[PDB]
Amino acid sequence: KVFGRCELAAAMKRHGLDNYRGYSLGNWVCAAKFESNFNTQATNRNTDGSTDYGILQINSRWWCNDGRTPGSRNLCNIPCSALLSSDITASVNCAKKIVSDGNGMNAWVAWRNRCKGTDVQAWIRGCRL
Repeated sequence: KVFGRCELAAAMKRHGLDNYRGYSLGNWVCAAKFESNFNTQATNRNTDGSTDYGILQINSRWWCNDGRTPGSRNLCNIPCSALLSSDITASVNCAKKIVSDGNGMNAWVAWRNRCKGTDVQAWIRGCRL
């Protein structure tokens, strides 16, 4: 499924994101743009087996299992694939352990480089939320 910025935004609302662990919605929406492109299908393999699924690039060495990444410890106890379907439940409910485990949204190489410290509100602007 590609979400729309605005439509993304409400979505993730809809779901507990906003504030959650004290990230702003915005944090979440620019995050999830630059990581995924609004597109929940998008998959991403790095060099160590490992791959990266869904709007919010969860990896498969710790968060979800996908049947080819051997290091795997299947910390949100969900298969990869779940990740990519055109409802965020997953992800977001998966996202929720990554973002509370220690590192915040820094655990996301992209927020950090492109969203951390910018005015992430300008994501949500124009949104009915």
